[PDB]
Amino acid sequence: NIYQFKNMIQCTVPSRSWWDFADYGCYCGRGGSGTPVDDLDRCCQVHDNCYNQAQEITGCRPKWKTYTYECSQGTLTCKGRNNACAATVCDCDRLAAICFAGAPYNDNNYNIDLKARCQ
Ligand SMILES: [Ca+2]
Repeated sequence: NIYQFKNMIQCTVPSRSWWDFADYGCYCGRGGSGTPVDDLDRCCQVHDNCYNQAQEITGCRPKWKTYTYECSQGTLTCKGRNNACAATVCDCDRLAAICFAGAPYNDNNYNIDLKARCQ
């Protein structure tokens, strides 16, 4: 679920408030269209697409599904007790968190005008 995703981000990117990823480019947070603005935005586009795939699983709701994961000593892991839905969502989140940690963050791409620039 989103709370756990937030914690993953805190796990992998301690040097930034998670809010910094909540409104970035065309895909980071609200927004699911247009040409990705940069590498970080591409991370979010992949995450968006990943959730769309997971929602094809019967009764699978990515924003709300609680999964089993662990964040310790610099390592993010999705546990083996997850059902198909939980495993899929946990992996979408994990890969995105890892993606965020390696992508440059450009302040000029925060809170851009989605209606005008993401067509
Ligand atoms: Ca999005």
